Amino acid sequence: QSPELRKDPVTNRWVIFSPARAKRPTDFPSSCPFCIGREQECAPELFRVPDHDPNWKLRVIENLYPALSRNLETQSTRTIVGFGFHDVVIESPVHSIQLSDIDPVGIGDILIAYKKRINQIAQHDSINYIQVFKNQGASAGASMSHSGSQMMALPVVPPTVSSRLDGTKDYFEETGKCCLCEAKSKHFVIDESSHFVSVAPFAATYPFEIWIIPKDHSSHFHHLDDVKAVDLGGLLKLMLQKIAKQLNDPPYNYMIHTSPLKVTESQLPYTHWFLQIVPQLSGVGGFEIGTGCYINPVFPEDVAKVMREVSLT
Amino acid sequence: SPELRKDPVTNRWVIFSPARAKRPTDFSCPFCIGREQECAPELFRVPDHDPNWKLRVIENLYPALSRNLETQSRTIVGFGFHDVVIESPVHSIQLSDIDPVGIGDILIAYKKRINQIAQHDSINYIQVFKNQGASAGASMSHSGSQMMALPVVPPTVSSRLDGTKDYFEETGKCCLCEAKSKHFVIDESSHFVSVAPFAATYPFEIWIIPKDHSSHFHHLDDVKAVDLGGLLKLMLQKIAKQLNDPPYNYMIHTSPLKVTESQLPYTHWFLQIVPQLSGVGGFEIGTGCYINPVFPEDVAKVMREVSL
Ligand SMILES: Nc1ncnc2c1ncn2[C@@H]1O[C@H](COP(=O)(O)OP(=O)(O)O[C@H]2O[C@H](CO)[C@@H](O)[C@H](O)[C@H]2O)[C@@H](O)[C@H]1O
Ligand SMILES: Nc1ncnc2c1ncn2[C@@H]1O[C@H](COP(=O)(O)OP(=O)(O)O[C@H]2O[C@H](CO)[C@@H](O)[C@H](O)[C@H]2O)[C@@H](O)[C@H]1O
Ligand SMILES: [Cl-]
Ligand SMILES: [Cl-]
Ligand SMILES: [Zn+2]
Ligand SMILES: [Zn+2]
Ligand SMILES: [Zn+2]
Ligand SMILES: [Zn+2]
Repeated sequence: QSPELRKDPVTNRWVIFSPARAKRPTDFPSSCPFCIGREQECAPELFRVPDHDPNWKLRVIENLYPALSRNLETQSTRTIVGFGFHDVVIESPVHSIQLSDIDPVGIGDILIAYKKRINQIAQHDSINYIQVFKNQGASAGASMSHSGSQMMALPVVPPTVSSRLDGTKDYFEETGKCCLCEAKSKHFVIDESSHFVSVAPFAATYPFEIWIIPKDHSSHFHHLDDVKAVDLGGLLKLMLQKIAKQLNDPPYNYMIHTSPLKVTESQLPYTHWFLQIVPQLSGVGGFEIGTGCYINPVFPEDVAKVMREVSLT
Repeated sequence: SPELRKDPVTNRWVIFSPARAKRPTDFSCPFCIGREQECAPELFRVPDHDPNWKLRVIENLYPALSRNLETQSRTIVGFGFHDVVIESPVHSIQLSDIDPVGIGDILIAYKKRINQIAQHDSINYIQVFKNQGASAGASMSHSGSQMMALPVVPPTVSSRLDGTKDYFEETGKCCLCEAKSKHFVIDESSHFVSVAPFAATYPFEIWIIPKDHSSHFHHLDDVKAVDLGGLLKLMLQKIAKQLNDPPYNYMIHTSPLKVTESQLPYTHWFLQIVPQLSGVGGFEIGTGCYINPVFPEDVAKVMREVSL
């Protein structure tokens, strides 16, 4: 098909769609420290679920090799000290269980644990943005094969958030509308649950990228409630299981995109959180490193069609 | 001990964190001489119209953007030029093995192609880049680089214009004119200086920066082409020795084709070299903020001491 450039407020950048790219030739542990019974081999615990239960289903712990130091906080008040929080979420007691294998309720409990930790961190005025994310598979950057995700509290609003705030503001000012409240008309619907919808994003950065989006206008992920957590957990699991089947269990990353902690009232109407899932299908080269512009070999129209047709029976 | 650093050129914070490097882990061809019929249409060669060619610039067979959608121009048509620069008649030679003169010819080719392209009002920015090695993204094992001409100025060019502008407004200075006092000098030639950038995105990243204030790469002349050739050869060879011949990417950062007069005083082209040492995860995809396990102070001391 013919190449196209697409833009979206959320990314606030163009992406190249070009399927002819896919047609080019080319010349080229049963336990771990995260496993139950081995807690003393981990950096300190923040909490577990159930609370203080020796028979835990998840734990939220400090990252033992953290990118940022929680002990540089008061100094945090072209260079700034490397203060922040880096935590790990152990999603299973069993090494061989993956996130998508967990049932909706349990996935919901992991989501509520994200929520609890965000709320702890947000008591610090030094923190401006909290990034939750998950790596599964070596080529998606994973170093622990055990099923886990991570949280990184930042003293600064990072560039995707600045970009999204600018793009979503411009769209609100031109149309009066939150672009994500209009996800069903602006993007390609795959599946829908009671409170969330998953779409293939119109101006998708990566092939088979998927966004899961609250249908209600909701600025902060941390505003998630128990009922919405189980509903999101089922939709997240479905999207992961449909990805696993259709694309032959590739590695993936997922990333919650949420509100800055100090979001202003005037930002609220066009600030709407979402969950981004990127199956790891290939790397980038010099074009992308040079420009910050990506090349996508699959149109989201085709992703949605295919992903709608996926049968998990 | 971890730290955040910013630079007007990236216009973004990067996180330096050396502890991160301690964590454990559980884990012939169609471009060769005479096979030109197996290639997309030639744009030119060097020497010009010589059957005994040294380099060729040709159309990309599987283009990201179509050179045939020009009149047609949340959506725009996928118009642009996607060109391949074949760097050798021979398959086993890699760019860094070429002599400074021959590397300069490649750099002069880039400039000639740039200037062909700048005759198109439809075009706003041209990205010259190279991939060497499968993990840096290569599909053709033959030595080659690429040119992507875009109808719009892309995110890093916008960030750079913004960040270099703010710095110029704050200081009256062009920040890359201050390279020797802002970054960590590794090597220097008659007209270029190579550095480990202060707020480098990637471990072992190196910039090659004209010492004269020069907004466009394509203003390169024959003398500077050879001078740059040798400094680029030198950095590529130092990387291969120090770092056990890793894959790499390099990227020319240059000015938009329609750069305004008032943007000139703070607009300064440079060549970025990124040895391919690590991948990203969800933090970088989520935020667009990177994590760099090696301070540029440390890269520069190591690279100064490499002997070939
Ligand atoms: N005993 C222990 N107790 C507590 N924590 C322990 C531990 N042993 C190991 N850890 C931590 O566990 C984490 C596991 O994380 P992942 O496997 O998701 O990817 P990682 O963060 O290594 O790297 C990927 O994700 C990061 C974040 O995006 C990228 O920067 C990087 O390039 C990519 O490879 C590591 O951060 C590690 O420090
Ligand atoms: N017979 C022929 N005639 C003309 N051209 C031919 C040809 N046969 C192959 N080609 C082209 O030659 C190029 C070889 O380029 P590279 O090895 O630098 O990486 P490639 O562009 O494949 O992908 C890497 O670079 C891009 C851009 O940075 C990333 O998007 C991508 O993920 C990464 O793998 C390809 O672009 C291909 O289209
Ligand atoms: Cl939140
Ligand atoms: Cl140029
Ligand atoms: Zn384990
Ligand atoms: Zn909304
Ligand atoms: Zn060859
Ligand atoms: Zn300058």
